[PDB]
Amino acid sequence: NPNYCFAGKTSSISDLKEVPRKNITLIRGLGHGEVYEGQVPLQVAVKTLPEVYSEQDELDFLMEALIISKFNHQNIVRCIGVSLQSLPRFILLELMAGGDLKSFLRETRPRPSQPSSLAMLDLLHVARDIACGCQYLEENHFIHRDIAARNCLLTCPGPGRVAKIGDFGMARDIYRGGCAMLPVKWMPPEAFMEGIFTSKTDTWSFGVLLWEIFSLGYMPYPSKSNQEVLEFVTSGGRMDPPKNCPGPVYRIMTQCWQHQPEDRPNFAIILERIEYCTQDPDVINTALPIEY
Ligand SMILES: C[C@@H](Oc1cc(-c2cnn(C3CCNCC3)c2)cnc1N)c1c(Cl)ccc(F)c1Cl
Repeated sequence: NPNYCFAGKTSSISDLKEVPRKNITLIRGLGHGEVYEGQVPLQVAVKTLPEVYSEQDELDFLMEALIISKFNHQNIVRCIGVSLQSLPRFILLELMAGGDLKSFLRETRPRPSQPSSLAMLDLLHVARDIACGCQYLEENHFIHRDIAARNCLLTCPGPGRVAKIGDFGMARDIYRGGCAMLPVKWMPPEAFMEGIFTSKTDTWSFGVLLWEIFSLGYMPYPSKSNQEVLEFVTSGGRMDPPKNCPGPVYRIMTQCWQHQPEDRPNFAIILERIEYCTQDPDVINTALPIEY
């Protein structure tokens, strides 16, 4: 079985915690590979590998398990273990009842009925949570390559929610796809032009995630296609502030999108700037838009 290296240690599939299949019960689908709520009782999310998939898909599936299993940080989803000795293969993950961040933002947008569903501080806390996860990845020399709202999860819907990075499929592929599937709208110029990835790649992507968060779940670069975005960004074009976005928050975005990677902040600096935003009453007392 293939090996994987993280921090100072090397690992293989034999190192994955095998959970006996008989101890695992599926409860319900969680919007689908497919994903289920399961019990081991320990409440888990079950990621399945379709049996009709290929040997390569098999290897990618296991590699993702290895990757997540080796992280240890509060803002990265935990891997409970795996069930690889029976078909279909399972990966067992921390159950994140709040679901993915993009869906959460879109479904929890403040309304005339629920105008106080979300406030600016909630959004800043989500941003801080994911930045803390990104800082951990940066300091351990791991490049995610696809930081985006769709790949972040929430522990729960309500106020105590914690956001975590949940999906590592892109980093898995590169570790061992088509052009139209590349997340170009989250990528800096040196990434989509030269295939160069560094931690400053993730900084750029985080800026786009910030826009996703403060837009309350809009697709980046409204009305633009991938190729149009490629030309737009290469020429110096950047997104406008989301509706009602505080200047200090938009400033973090535009720093994340500096053309030269050396001019973009690392995640320690991003975290400091997010923290300052949470301290500023003029920022956190800003009302979010209410869609009618
Ligand atoms: C693989 C899958 O895992 C989970 C999905 C979910 C999930 C998705 N949707 N929901 C809904 C369940 C019903 N209540 C609203 C959320 C829960 C929770 N925890 C997980 N570990 C997943 C998905 Cl489906 C999407 C993005 C991710 F980053 C990840 Cl890691």
